[PDB]
Amino acid sequence: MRTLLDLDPKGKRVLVRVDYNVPVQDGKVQDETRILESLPTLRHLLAGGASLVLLSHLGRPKGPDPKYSLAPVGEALRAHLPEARFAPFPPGSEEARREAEALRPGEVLLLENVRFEPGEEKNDPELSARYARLGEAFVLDAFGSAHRAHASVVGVARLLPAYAGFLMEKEVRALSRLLKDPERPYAVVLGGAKVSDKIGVIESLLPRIDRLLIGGAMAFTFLKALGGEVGRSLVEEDRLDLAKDLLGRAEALGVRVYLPEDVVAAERIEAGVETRVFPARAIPVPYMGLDIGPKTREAFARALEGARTVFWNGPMGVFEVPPFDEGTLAVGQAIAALEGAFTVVGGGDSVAAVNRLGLKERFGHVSTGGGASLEFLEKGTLPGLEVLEG
Ligand code: NA
Repeated sequence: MRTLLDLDPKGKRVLVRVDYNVPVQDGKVQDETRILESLPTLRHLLAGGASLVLLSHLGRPKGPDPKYSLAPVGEALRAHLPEARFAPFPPGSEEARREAEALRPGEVLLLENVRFEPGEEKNDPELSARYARLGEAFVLDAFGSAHRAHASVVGVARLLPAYAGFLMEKEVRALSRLLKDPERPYAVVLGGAKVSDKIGVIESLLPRIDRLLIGGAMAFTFLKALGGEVGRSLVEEDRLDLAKDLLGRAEALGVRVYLPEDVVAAERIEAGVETRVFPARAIPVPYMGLDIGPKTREAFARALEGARTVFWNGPMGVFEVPPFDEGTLAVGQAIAALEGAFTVVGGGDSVAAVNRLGLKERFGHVSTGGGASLEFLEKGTLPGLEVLEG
């Protein structure tokens, strides 16, 4: 993969696809972490004598939705880079082109949300050709956008010499340690409500790991297939055979699997609702398992002892509804407490859990909040990565 130093930025206007998809409220960025993380790439290019045009998505609006304008992000960026300016013009527009052509060495221009362009998500080749007028070289520094063939990710990269920025490279390398020669014992903790959403990553990682811990509602599909009585717990009836086959593959590959022993159940998903603890294989109707129980949390933590690599993605229960978030928080706490293990966390709820444990710095790598990381682990590559090779 072509990396940042392969580009000679001197006297060139460089187009950079960054990830500034940050939380915004009342016209103010609520967390500028993503903006800060993009700085090394920008500083390198500016020190190299280039001018910069920045492109980013914000939310997933289908067109020019003012709620998702990058204006607030431009303000936050300028506070760190005084030479940066924001222009409220879609990147495929003639106004954007003129603004970009007027830039001088050292200047930085952030254009409007790429999602405002109708051809962006369609990877419109003509739109990509217009993006190609914005710079002489292209730097992709947004791993979280690399899983989709979009005009500002793949399309323009095919018209300009393309390179991976510092951040993009860092993310790819971290996840690559979960695919190539990972340190063993290697344990994987997967959660989520449906096994169907984990089939790809499970089949991809099974031949590479030693232990697989399964939590979340998807565990009930496995448990029912194995003969357990899960009461009114969520189950994908059309995936019962598949669940059993995945366990069969684990047995064939020498991967030890762990499933819940007990669960915290309730008659309905309600915050603070009264609960009952039942064996995961004996949940009486009308109860439904909503989180892994205390014995399961303990067992899952013990299963990680000795691991040198741990990858975790997914909630252990109904994370957004207390007290059914305890299992997820407990797994995060257990992983943070490990010694001698490279730990990687991905997934919406699990990353959210890590962010409120007050132990985030304890993890080896917390992947980009999105689906790109999981797709990369399943396929071994991404569209945005392929345009940086060759
Ligand atoms: Na794979």
